[PDB]
Amino acid sequence: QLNPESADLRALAKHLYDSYIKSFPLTKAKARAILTGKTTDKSPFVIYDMNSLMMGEVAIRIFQGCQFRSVEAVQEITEYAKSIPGFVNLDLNDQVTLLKYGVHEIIYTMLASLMNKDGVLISEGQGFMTREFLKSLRKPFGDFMEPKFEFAVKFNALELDDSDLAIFIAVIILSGDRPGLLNVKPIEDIQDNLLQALELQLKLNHPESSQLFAKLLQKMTDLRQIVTEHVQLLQVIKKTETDMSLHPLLQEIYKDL
Amino acid sequence: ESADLRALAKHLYDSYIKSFPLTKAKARAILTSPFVIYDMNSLMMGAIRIFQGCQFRSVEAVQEITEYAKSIPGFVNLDLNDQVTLLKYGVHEIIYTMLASLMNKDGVLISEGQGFMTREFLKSLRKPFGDFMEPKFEFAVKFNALELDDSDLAIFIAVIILSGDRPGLLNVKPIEDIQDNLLQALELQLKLNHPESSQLFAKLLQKMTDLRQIVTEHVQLLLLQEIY
Ligand SMILES: O=C1O[C@H](c2cccc(O)c2)C(c2ccc(Br)cc2)=C1O
Ligand SMILES: O=C1O[C@H](c2cccc(O)c2)C(c2ccc(Br)cc2)=C1O
Repeated sequence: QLNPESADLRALAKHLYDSYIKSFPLTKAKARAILTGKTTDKSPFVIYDMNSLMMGEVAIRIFQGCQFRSVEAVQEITEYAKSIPGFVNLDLNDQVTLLKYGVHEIIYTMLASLMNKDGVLISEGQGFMTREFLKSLRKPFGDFMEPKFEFAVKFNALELDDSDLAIFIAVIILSGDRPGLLNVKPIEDIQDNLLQALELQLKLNHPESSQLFAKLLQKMTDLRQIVTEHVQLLQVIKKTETDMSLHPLLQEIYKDL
Repeated sequence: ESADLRALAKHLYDSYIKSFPLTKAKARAILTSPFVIYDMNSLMMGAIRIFQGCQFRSVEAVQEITEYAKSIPGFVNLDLNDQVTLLKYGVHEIIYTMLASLMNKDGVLISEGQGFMTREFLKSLRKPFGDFMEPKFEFAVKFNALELDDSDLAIFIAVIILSGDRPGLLNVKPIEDIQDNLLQALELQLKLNHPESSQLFAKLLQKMTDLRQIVTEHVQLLLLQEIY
């Protein structure tokens, strides 16, 4: 049986899972059900070429649409972060820094829930845009999404569920090694609890899965490379597409990342 | 299983001690006596000439790490191409990991610890050289705060080598199988050696994220020429 210390972690796991469900309208559970045909009511329209894209309704237009759903996810992530115990008690400046650096890493984590090896759910699951079609977009927009797919397919082999992911994206937000943090110790103390709660969660939920905890934390290096690679591509786009406007919310996040 | 994990941890420590002349235990006592380089004048008595010497020492380290890799149980039984890929893509990560052992926030040991070059001097070198080592110092500061010792680093290092995500690997299965074993051994080791540092295993794994960022940044910024 468990002790009282484990007991507080289960309650923390429960609270975070609960807030996750309340902040993200499209869970992995819903996304996998749509992707695998648990559907007849949840079947998505598939976008795989020019006419199907138009029927669902070029490269810049898709990009602008990705950006603004991405801004929407910033709001959801920020809403979730407020529910992480201790986060809103932290110094305000550090709240911003943690969101600044953590938000994209979470966006790509959750994006993975929306993907299989052949495409990505869009518009809260009503559409599905193939990976082949995204890669066919004119340079360099065709290169935007492939590294997320390569990651998603490796990350999705961990077979995490929403109860696991809830704590994992909390651990991401609460990183003490973020640049420019005023007070690192309170951040680390919260992540230590989160790391304990994730570890027990993975042992109970995936008891046959050896060292899943460690393999999940190692995926954090993938996320950083995705973000670091996406920032580079964005810098190229701005220079060659001088007439393409980026969101100031995202502007402020990339600024000196 | 725990008996196995200790055997592996001891085996790796033994090998690490054999393979690496300047251990963390030694470097730290030295850092607390070496010839100090702080000045153009002081370097003389001790920018391109310094980068090349770092290149020399790194080639030296690549050989120590190679020898150490081959003591890792199962490593030599991997596909020969996979052994080459793992070392190729892993040595940069190991070198900066172990360079942290020779670093404090003020400088880095050099030449078996015979010398000490200061962070401030290295920062003063003309572009792009002055900005080569600053991100390694930032990294070593946060890494050394974990207070790992040589018995901890020997398993951590082996973990880095057995990374199943290096590009071009042919048989990823035994690599992840071995690393899984190493990860267990590291987790147990950090619990016994640091029973008071909560979640030190997790925090150490997270440091791989900074490590790889550092290596990529260093790559971008980057008969005699044949050797290097
Ligand atoms: O491949 C895509 O990446 C976009 C994306 C990236 C990151 C997060 C997200 O929610 C969507 C995205 C997307 C999502 C919705 C809309 Br409308 C347009 C593009 C893709 O099709
Ligand atoms: O033996 C070494 O040669 C390098 C070196 C140091 C000082 C002057 C020099 O010409 C070469 C050098 C070195 C240079 C940069 C960094 Br950083 C770490 C070591 C050694 O350890």
